[PDB]
Amino acid sequence: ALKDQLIVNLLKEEQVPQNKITVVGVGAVGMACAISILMKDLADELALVDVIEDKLKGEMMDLQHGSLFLKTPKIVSSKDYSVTANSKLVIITAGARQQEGESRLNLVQRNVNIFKFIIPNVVKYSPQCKLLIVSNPVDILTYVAWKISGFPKNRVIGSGCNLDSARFRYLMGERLGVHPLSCHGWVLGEHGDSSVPVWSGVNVAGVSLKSLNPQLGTDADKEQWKDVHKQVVDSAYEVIKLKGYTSWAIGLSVADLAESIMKNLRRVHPISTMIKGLYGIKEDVFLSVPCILGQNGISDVVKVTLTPDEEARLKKSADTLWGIQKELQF
Amino acid sequence: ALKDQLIVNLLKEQVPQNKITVVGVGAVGMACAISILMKDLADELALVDVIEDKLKGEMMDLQHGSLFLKTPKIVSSKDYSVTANSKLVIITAGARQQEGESRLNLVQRNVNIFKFIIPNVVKYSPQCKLLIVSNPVDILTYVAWKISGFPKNRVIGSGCNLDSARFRYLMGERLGVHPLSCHGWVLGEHGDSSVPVWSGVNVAGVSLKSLNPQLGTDADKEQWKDVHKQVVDSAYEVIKLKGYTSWAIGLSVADLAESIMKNLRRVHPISTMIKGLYGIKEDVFLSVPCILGQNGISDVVKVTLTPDEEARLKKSADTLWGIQKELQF
Amino acid sequence: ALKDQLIVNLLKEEVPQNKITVVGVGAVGMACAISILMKDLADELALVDVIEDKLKGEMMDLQHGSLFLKTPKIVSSKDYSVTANSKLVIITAGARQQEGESRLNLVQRNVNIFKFIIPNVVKYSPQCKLLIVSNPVDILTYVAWKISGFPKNRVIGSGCNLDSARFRYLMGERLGVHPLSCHGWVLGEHGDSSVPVWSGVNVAGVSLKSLNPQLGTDADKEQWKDVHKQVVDSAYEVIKLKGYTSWAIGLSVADLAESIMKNLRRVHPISTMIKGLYGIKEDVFLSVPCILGQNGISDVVKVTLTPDEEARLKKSADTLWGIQKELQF
Amino acid sequence: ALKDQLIVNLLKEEQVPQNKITVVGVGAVGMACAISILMKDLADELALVDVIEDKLKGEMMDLQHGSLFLKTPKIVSSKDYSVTANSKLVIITAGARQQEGESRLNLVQRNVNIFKFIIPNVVKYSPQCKLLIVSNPVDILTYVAWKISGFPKNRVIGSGCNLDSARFRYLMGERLGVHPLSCHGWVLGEHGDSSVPVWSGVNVAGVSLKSLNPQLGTDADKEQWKDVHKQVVDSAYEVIKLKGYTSWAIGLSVADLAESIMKNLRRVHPISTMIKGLYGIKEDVFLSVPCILGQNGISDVVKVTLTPDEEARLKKSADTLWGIQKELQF
Ligand SMILES: Cc1nc2ccc(NC(=O)CCNC(=O)CCCc3ccc(CC(C(=O)O)C(=O)O)cc3)cc2s1
Ligand SMILES: Cc1nc2ccc(NC(=O)CCNC(=O)CCCc3ccc(CC(C(=O)O)C(=O)O)cc3)cc2s1
Ligand SMILES: Cc1nc2ccc(NC(=O)CCNC(=O)CCCc3ccc(CC(C(=O)O)C(=O)O)cc3)cc2s1
Ligand SMILES: Cc1nc2ccc(NC(=O)CCNC(=O)CCCc3ccc(CC(C(=O)O)C(=O)O)cc3)cc2s1
Repeated sequence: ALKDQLIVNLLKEEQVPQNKITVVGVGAVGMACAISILMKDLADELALVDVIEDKLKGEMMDLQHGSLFLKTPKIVSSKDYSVTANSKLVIITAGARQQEGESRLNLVQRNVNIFKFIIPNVVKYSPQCKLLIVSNPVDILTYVAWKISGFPKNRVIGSGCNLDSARFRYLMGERLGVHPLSCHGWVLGEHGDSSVPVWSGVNVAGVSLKSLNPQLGTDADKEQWKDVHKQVVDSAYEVIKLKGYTSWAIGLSVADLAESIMKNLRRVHPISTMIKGLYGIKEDVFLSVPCILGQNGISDVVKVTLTPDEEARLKKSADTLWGIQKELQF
Repeated sequence: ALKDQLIVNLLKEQVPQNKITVVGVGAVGMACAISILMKDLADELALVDVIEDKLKGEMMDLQHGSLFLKTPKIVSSKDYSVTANSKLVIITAGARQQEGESRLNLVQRNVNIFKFIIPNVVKYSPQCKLLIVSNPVDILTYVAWKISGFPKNRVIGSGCNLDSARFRYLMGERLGVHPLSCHGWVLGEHGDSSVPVWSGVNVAGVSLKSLNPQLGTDADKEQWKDVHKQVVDSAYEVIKLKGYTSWAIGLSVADLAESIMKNLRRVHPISTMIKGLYGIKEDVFLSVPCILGQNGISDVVKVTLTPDEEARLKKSADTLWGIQKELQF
Repeated sequence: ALKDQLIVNLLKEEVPQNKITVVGVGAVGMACAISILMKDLADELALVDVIEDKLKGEMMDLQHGSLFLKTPKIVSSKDYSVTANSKLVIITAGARQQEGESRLNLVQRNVNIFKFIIPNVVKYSPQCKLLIVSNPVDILTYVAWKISGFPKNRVIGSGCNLDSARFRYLMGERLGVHPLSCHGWVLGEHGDSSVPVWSGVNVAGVSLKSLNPQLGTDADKEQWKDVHKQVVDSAYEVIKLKGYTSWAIGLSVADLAESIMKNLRRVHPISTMIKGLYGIKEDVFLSVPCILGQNGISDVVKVTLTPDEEARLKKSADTLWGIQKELQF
Repeated sequence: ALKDQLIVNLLKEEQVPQNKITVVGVGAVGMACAISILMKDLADELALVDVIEDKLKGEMMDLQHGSLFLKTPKIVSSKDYSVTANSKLVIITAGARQQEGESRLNLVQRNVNIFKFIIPNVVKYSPQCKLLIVSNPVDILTYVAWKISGFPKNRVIGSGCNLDSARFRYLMGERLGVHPLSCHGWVLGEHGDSSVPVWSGVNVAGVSLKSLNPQLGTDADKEQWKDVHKQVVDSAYEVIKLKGYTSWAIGLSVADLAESIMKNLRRVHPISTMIKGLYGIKEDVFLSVPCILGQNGISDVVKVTLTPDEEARLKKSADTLWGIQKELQF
């Protein structure tokens, strides 16, 4: 055999991966997550799962052909969740997505039914993984993943407002002529229409914009900064309208969260977690607050001091989600 | 204004220094784009297409990921003025082959498109290299060269960089070695007439043909020729499963973009003019190993081919030359 | 020749596009060099020093790692012709402080050395950005500005970029949060008179001073003032233990190089002329938050300092102008 | 406390790192290894060990102060090996180094005695690690570390000729005007004076340079390519003469090996391993041959086809190392 003439084998060695990530769903979002994760060298094995077998195999092969240009030496796929065994991180991107001009909340029942199949299968093969929920409505679906999985809450994370905040900082940076990395500001609450821009924390170099413009973000704002948050809220709708769907920004947002988890960075991200206790919330509502994210998922939450107006808006985001969540059966 | 309360401007207009343009925002163009962005190759990225909503949507979606990137300006337009001062312009526009359709069947459609795109590209970017991805890529690199009037060093086809990456992937799987450490060259047409250079296939400098002189022949007990067949068939297998290909070509193009933008002078199997070599007397473009840097292809490696390998490469050349005789400018 | 048997040359090429020069191959210069190489910032790296053996050895040692890098030309000489066409020239030459010695004590030794260095740099790269790292950095940025004849945007001092990084590290350790998510600014002189801006210290936009009004004062139960004291004493503590500092300043300088080379327009606390701010009427350079990109410092952020914070800064200011006004060169 | 006003803890912090690397020795080589590893984002924790307390703490602090610019969230150090617990990779750079005009082989008794202390303490706290030997003479010290550790031979790796080959490829590329990445050539055998340039394997794009110039590497060679190997052999001595020591190139070479190990790449490197049973060698000689390197260390060896002269030179390298190795007591 040519291989045995060339190479003396010293070790048989089932190569059990140490930094494996699974992406469930090979729609545009799943594949954007996949490419971003591959190009950030976060995983030693990447597994893809879907129910459409030709599509799944083709995406896998397409990725495999780029292996020379990557540093992820095993890429695998199957409809069978055994392919997902030993994942540190499992990212769920499966489900229906909103039409142009349709709320994410309109997807809830269809994606809950899907999660009733997906989540136990994931947990069966990787009982100690962190789950990262991307599917919409992400705050509710993170609650549902949590209830279905039986995992402790630190290990069930929603991608939440990591992207809304990235969008906010992009638009802020465009207005100011400063890189988004140096423009700070937080969008919290629902990943959707009722998200809350925290005007009180918006700053560059520690200089609060609200101290320079007391009306910042209100109707009375002469520069109408509220329209920056409106743009954040409308972003998905606009991109859907233009291109049909969104993919690249969310892929990058998800890869950013995967990086904090896989590298134990303990950076702070606005992501969906259980907020029972804070700002007077008594039910098991999940929504985005700033969380410390690392190898054990969400270990700590930053307590933002919200103005009465910001707290009011966040109470209302919380109310909207509990309004849908409450009726659920699964 | 708030901006002026916060920031004192101290300085008056700069050219981007490391700009890349991608023409075409299909799956291939956008895969090139995301790969280039994630490799930090450019200080400005421009996208061009003819479908305006789709173009704006793609631009916006990349823009929204700016926090996670180091490319501070992403722009798009149907108008080529947006591409001004590019160092590299990557062309991914055109028709794509159906299942069972040869890339060579795309030539008249993509030539007509190139007659528009190429003069508009070169107009605004005096320092650019032209990297052609659209198919048939060897023929279209010749077409881009003829229309642009650029010198040959500046007009590069993505060629067999991807075919060779595929070959090395498949070889790696057979041998249990990373593709980076598995060496082997697929030359000629990026298509059905490509040529696997068995004489050069090696790990750690050890020629696999020296261990098995039957390597890659019908007598080969391990049928290594099927690795090359899988290379030839790979686009059509992926097309059949997924409907198109994107990720691997995107990564292959970003690999070439890296060598050009960083002046690396790595060797790649990419489409260039081969008149003068292997008894080829006409202006045929096809893949040979080329040294690629900031001025494009500055040098060509003269691969010593066996008589059979050389005849296969000349057959690829003849096929491509035949199609070139169909071209009308 | 073997080269010509293997390779056919297409053209005789021109000048690098992303060249960086490091002046000084002491521990700081080489830490800047390796960090720059590992961040893929330059297509050419040039080293200059006056100790020829040491210079050649450092260059060779870097060259020997080229396989693992993507910087295709690494060069060195005592002669500044080697620095031609640099985009960025980083000056790390000069005396460094012994244990217990003040940075201000270095001033006449390093001013003398800059009288030789700066005109030679400007002769070969008249369009470069100058990044001054030698100490006292605020005064030596002034000196390089005056000698070079460059506009102020192109003469930048590393300033408090490192001090702020140290602050964010110490803050991170106290809070159990990555420094990337812990925000706070140390401004003014890169030395004992630096100013911690307590009003701006925050995580996720939540002001630490709002939670603890006495933050940074003597009444502070947790003595956060000690964090700024540790920042001030950092270089001295490290010098006492190891004899010098290198890694952190090297990384800090590479971070600034990254913003400049990739035109990122991030905000950094670096030395620039602050005449017109905080009741400063003279040509003083010290650290404020600056937007840094391909033309150097284009913009300054106006930090709203408390009366005590501003007093501390106008004191940092006065300390530096005392010396600066009387320099002869 | 302020931390508790700011942050609500949700999870009891049982932190155990997943991708920890330890560097023993904070000399120039050790610290070059460290900064290179930090800048390649290979580890979630970096531990340093030495016996000089102040120098150790200074180096650790200096790295820590750059944390903002890195993605390695915990950097620690101690004279005590408890600090190294749970390492996946431990890199040994400790020991005497050669003076100008002294052979690496002359360091053997000093560094064997040091290894008798270091190696048992490393394996005490990191039972899962790969051991990467950098100290000299590296080939013999890999053998020694193997015998002392009780590890299987796949997990005890010498940095070997990974550097000599990188030097060879740099000089080659300089001559041809090609990036070293595309200039292929192998230097095998001792990391030292008896190393063997494999001229028969030297190629660009699969084109043998020896087929073009049959005299390649011999004295009759008009272009004197043998001088390239001579420069490889003399590299350390030349740089030591000029600069006092070497650091950057070995640091990058070690980080290259660490990347293949930590990311399970299965790339081929010329590194120190047992060669008993190849080329007629009958004793437990360790030297560099091309090896496949991954998460379990060296799993496979490539059998290079050498010319009779190349093979004789390799056999001679083995004989030289055995001549020193057979006298060792530990
Ligand atoms: C039993 C079963 N098992 C499986 C297994 C796999 C699959 N496979 C799929 O379902 C793949 C197709 N589905 C998608 O890709 C949905 C993507 C959702 C999405 C879209 C956009 C954004 C970001 C966006 C916004 O928030 O709207 C913004 O803000 O930009 C976030 C999330 C189906 C089943 S059924
Ligand atoms: C006047 C005008 N100006 C414009 C400007 C823009 C556009 N825009 C588009 O045309 C966008 C849509 N077109 C595509 O995306 C074509 C991609 C071609 C492709 C596909 C696959 C592979 C690799 C593959 C293989 O070789 O088959 C393998 O080997 O995997 C290579 C190349 C149209 C016009 S019209
Ligand atoms: C006519 C002539 N031309 C030349 C050309 C070259 C040279 N070459 C050298 O002088 C090389 C040796 N010199 C050094 O390396 C000086 C390092 C300065 C330093 C040290 C520490 C920190 C950071 C530190 C802090 O800021 O204090 C902290 O905060 O950690 C910053 C800066 C001499 C001459 S003479
Ligand atoms: C009981 C004890 N425990 C400890 C623990 C720590 C320490 N600490 C130190 O010993 C620190 C100082 N020692 C060094 O740093 C030695 C570096 C060796 C080196 C130098 C150069 C090259 C590459 C080079 C070439 O091969 O020569 C080329 O080819 O370029 C390779 C290897 C002492 C003790 S004692």
